[PDB]
Amino acid sequence: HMKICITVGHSILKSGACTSADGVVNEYQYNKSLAPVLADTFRKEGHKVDVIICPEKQFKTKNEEKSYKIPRVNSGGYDLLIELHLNASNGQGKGSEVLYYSNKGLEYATRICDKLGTVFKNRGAKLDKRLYILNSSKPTAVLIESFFCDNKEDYDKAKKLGHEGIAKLIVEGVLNKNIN
Ligand SMILES: [Zn+2]
Repeated sequence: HMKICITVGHSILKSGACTSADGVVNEYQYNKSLAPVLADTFRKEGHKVDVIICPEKQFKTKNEEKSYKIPRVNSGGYDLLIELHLNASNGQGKGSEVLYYSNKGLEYATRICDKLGTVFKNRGAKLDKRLYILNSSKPTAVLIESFFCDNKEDYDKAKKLGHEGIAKLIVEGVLNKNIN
């Protein structure tokens, strides 16, 4: 029914430096693992999905993440873009949060937040027009901050749910239905 693009946030630079947040779990690595599970969960409901992950040990700087992602996002004729992130603060911040650009994006964001909110703290959908992944993407886009990578309790919940458990909540939210 929908053609969906899933980008994984951040990358591993040529230096070996990872550009993501890092805490009790590495953000990039977690989302590299989640992305294909999320895609398959969408696919089970009949949607088509492309997963976009930056090449590893190719980029000189983080600036190449935009240059890599944007043309591919914009050449695929997608109905929806989702970029997967994990949040971070000082260890005390926790919960789920979805960033959006438009009123259409807000609809998706709120439902995703409510679904994740069944397990994590619902921090709410938040408008951010400054992010390139949102302001330079043709399709409606949302940036999902599923939980905090520097909060033990959040990550313990995630490992309890599993990738499939997190995926199901995101998919139910985006699709506005119950999968069970
Ligand atoms: Zn991130």
